[PDB]
Amino acid sequence: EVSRISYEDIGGLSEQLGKIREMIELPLKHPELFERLGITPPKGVILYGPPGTGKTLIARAVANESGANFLSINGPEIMSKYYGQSEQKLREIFSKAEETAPSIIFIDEIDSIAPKREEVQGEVERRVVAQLLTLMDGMKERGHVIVIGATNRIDAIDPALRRPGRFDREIEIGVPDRNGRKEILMIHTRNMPLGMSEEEKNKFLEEMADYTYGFVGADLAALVRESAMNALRRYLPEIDLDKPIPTEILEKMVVTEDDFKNALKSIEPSSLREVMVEVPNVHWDDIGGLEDVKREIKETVELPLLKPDVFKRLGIRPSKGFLLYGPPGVGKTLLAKAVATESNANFISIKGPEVLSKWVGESEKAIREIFKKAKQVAPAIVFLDEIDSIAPRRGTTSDSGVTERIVNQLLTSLDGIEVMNGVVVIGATNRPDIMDPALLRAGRFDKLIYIPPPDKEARLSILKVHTKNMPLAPDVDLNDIAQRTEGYVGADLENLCREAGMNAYRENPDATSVSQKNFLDALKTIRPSVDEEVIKFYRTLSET
Amino acid sequence: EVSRISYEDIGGLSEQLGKIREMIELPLKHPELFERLGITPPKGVILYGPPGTGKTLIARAVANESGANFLSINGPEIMSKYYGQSEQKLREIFSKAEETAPSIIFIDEIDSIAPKREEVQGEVERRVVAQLLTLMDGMKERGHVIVIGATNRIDAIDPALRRPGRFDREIEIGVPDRNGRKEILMIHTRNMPLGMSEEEKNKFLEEMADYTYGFVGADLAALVRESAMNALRRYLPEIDLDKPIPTEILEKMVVTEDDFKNALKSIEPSSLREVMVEVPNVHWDDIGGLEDVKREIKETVELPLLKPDVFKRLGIRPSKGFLLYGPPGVGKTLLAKAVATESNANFISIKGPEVLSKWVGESEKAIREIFKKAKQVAPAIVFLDEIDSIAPRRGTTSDSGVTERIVNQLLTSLDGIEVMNGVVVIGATNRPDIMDPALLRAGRFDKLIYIPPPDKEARLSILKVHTKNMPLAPDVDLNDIAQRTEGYVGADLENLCREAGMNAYRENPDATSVSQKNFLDALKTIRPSVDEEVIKFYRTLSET
Ligand SMILES: Nc1ncnc2c1ncn2[C@@H]1O[C@H](COP(=O)(O)OP(=O)(O)OP(=O)(O)O)[C@@H](O)[C@H]1O
Ligand SMILES: Nc1ncnc2c1ncn2[C@@H]1O[C@H](COP(=O)(O)OP(=O)(O)OP(=O)(O)O)[C@@H](O)[C@H]1O
Ligand SMILES: Nc1ncnc2c1ncn2[C@@H]1O[C@H](COP(=O)(O)OP(=O)(O)OP(=O)(O)O)[C@@H](O)[C@H]1O
Ligand SMILES: Nc1ncnc2c1ncn2[C@@H]1O[C@H](COP(=O)(O)OP(=O)(O)OP(=O)(O)O)[C@@H](O)[C@H]1O
Repeated sequence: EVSRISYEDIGGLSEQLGKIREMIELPLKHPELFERLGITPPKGVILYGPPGTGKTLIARAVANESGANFLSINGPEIMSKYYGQSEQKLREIFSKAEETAPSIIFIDEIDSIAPKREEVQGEVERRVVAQLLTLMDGMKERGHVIVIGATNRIDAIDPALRRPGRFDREIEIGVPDRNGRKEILMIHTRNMPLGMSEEEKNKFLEEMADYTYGFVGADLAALVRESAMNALRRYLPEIDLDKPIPTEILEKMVVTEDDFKNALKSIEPSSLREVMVEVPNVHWDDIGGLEDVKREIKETVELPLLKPDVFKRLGIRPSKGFLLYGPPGVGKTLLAKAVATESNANFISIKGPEVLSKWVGESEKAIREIFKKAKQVAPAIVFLDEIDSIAPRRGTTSDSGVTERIVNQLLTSLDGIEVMNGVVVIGATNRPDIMDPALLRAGRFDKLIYIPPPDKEARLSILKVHTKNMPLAPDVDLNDIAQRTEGYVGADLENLCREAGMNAYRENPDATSVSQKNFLDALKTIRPSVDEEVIKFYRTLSET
Repeated sequence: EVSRISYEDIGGLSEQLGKIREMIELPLKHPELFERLGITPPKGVILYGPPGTGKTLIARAVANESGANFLSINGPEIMSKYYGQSEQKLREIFSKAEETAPSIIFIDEIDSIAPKREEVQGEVERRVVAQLLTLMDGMKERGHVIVIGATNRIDAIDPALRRPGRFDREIEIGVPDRNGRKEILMIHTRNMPLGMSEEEKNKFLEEMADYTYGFVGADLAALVRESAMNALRRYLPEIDLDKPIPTEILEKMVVTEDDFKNALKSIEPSSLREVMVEVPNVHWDDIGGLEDVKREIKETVELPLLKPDVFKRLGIRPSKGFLLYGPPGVGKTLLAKAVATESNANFISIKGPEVLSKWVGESEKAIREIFKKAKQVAPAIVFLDEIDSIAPRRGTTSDSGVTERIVNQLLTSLDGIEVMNGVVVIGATNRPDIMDPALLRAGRFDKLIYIPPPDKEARLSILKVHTKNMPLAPDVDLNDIAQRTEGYVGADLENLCREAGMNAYRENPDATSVSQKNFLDALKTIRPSVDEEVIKFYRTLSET
């Protein structure tokens, strides 16, 4: 096969891939670079990534990069052969490296040499562990030998291998970026046939990933397979005549971009349970009213990250974040995404149901992992929704998960975040009081920004922005409903415009421009979720 | 390699290193010192330290210290070789020592000979255990043989090895001191090239560690590696032309001190979860008002530790400590650090969220470990913040962690501390009543010092101290806001001066001197967190 694993295969790993390649090649082409400054390159390296992220693929490309002799050793077969000859085999590879040195010691998907740090007492497991530690020991500075590895679990590997002088440098490659997803799906398109250069399809492939925040590379490379198999069904019967494929019609059946759109289903993506990063596309234009908060909230979040220097000339402490509180449906979930979306900085999404929900929850650490993933990805703004559920007051809930896993965990995490650090915490919840008052302590959350319900005058703006996609009638006027009622939120009016469609649809089977009457009947169909009684609740709850 | 492991490599271990060296060398150069007085030096010794603290390194230096024949035996490879030949190998080393005696029996990172005290029943594990106990047994008084070892877990080693006559003396080296951190980072600078003697950089290196309380030595030695790798990236492309390094530009690329500042990130320090020691730099000048409390609190803490003798001439019992209670934001967290910071005595920091939070919390022992780390490090003052969370009243919380791990544990710990002992307990919490009244029993906490909210007259001082770093306007006067409102704490005014910057920034894009109006608009932006209603709460809560 003239075509072999090369860089162009990998995609979206450019920063990580670049660093790994640089370490190997700079050390590999010649030691003189590291030989002169700093220690020789660390022999062992661990590539920690979610499964099916391409780690296995990375090593081959690395091997082709400097031309060093390729070797690949796998945990599944490391101990494959019968016990007592396993150890001999492990030693043999190390012996093998010097002959072709400079060479690359290559093994992947290794849970076998270190099945568990302290849990497994098996001798076959133990013997290999020992030899490995020693081979690491048997490795010498002169040798152009590089050791590599990947694993599903970061800490699943032995802790001891962690001390430096063995596995000193580790780089973990995560899910590919939205633009990175294209590279993966783009390359496989080469074999994939579309009939034309189809830069639009390329642009189509661009959006193909955008249909979801992202997935694992492996599954993505499998997604393209779905289209082939699936799309092949339509043209498959015509060939049932005989076994040999007719040359009359040969490769004139091409997978249509719609095939993928039909292929995305049934492929059961989202095999990754790891913390994810997502950037929403919402824009302030989608935000009606609230000119004051947006203008101030923006300068609050944007200033520290975008203009840190000008913020230091004053000297006041930078903000660790702020919390949002108001009537349900004021758009908290929508606002945060806006500021986060507007800012280039990476975004992170946290859900109160999901935090208990996302993992076993036996350990609420996921949250402690959030900042770690957030800190590394900084500058970024972390978002926590329904922080109350996540951090209910301590007395109310008799559970380990509520207090032990998170509320206690939460105070510690906030201190860790730093102003220089590009991390920022934006909370939103229905009832501020429900959450532990401990979070309102000075320095944990600087200010509490209340979101007032949409004003009738603001209603005039809130309505157009949402119905812009909706076809409207020439006679129907939006401001009418605004002047009618002062009690409706944005969330209720959300469904309000929603129900209007049903009303307009109910009269006429085929869709037509909505009518003012279509709002009135629906206007009384859903009453305001916010009365003058609750407004006082927050007005008083604004102090605590 | 002419350069080999020597004392100068180690740093910050001077007391511990000195003691170990003395034990080996005094015994090693000649027995006559110990031979005449006291028993011969204990053959076995265990060096207990957090991982990556340099323990491994210590043995080599010790070996070079008296010139005794070096031998190093490691747990990873102790049992490395196939079972049934492992035991023979262990015996062989002991046999080996006499030939070159005086010699040093040297093995490190040993969990293998004693994988677990009672948990592991493996024969290979057991056989070695037995031989080890016996070799300890086979060791004889005449022999100039010294046995050493390190482990992550102190009690992880077998309990039996603990009885004297085997492993009698143990010294554990912890995290290096702030000044000690310099030694580590300083020595590696030798290979590290800066272009000049750069005593400033040395002073720069001085502060390099001060950016954080501290870390593990190993990681620190790795930190310098980050700069090399990271800093090498800027000058790395220019060499892409060919593999051989051009002699035209040779070592004219030097790591800049800013590189480290850029290197500190991404290095994921703080791999140590052990109890830590930190000394804050706060000074009373940073403390506005409260002339009475500081003057009295100082004489309360300082007197016993600094002037114990003059305190004994009276004869009254010394103080085990005292508790602080007052409105949130009165500066409790700030005051304690001040007195602790002012005093040379080492400081310890305890957080209520963190204590549940810091470890699994299944065992609240960490706290019992606190004093142990505190007692050994005395004279020092232990600090517990939000003692309520840590020690809520027993009836309110239905949890094992709250009562079993700590409140019950707490009473026992206090008795252990002694007046001669330089340990002192300074508590602070929002609500004294919330904590178990059991802590107010006589002798546990002598007095309860209430911190009154900042007085308007004191406000005049509180404001300047905080804004000293802030550029101010010639017309703007500080006392104005003081005479306006009697209800603001220090913590709220904290943000108050904070929000002022935003106000001043909001008008003018580039930062300029603040204006009186900038305070007024913000003055009403945040109302006092303490009204005349809460003051009565503490006024009455002052009795219990
Ligand atoms: N960024 C990427 N670039 C190219 N291929 C990728 C990428 N990520 C995943 N893959 C795909 O993964 C498949 C090979 O298996 P994979 O890469 O999953 O092994 P690995 O990720 O190294 O180890 P594991 O399979 O255990 O995760 C290839 O078909 C390859 O196209
Ligand atoms: N300023 C606004 N501009 C446009 N739409 C808004 C605005 N505020 C709220 N909405 C509407 O509210 C709907 C959902 O908001 P949501 O209820 O998620 O906010 P929230 O109630 O603060 O968050 P949560 O529901 O998680 O408590 C959106 O569909 C949006 O149309
Ligand atoms: N105080 C110190 N002085 C000099 N080097 C140190 C110190 N603390 C840690 N190190 C570094 O540790 C590295 C060697 O490994 P290390 O010292 O961590 O082994 P160990 O601490 O004896 O055992 P473990 O690695 O299991 O903790 C060396 O690069 C050394 O510079
Ligand atoms: N005497 C003082 N001088 C200067 N600043 C003070 C003083 N008292 C309080 N402060 C201000 O209070 C802020 C934080 O104090 P903090 O709220 O931590 O004290 P506390 O409320 O007693 O402790 P905790 O918040 O843990 O209950 C500091 O930034 C400081 O500026």
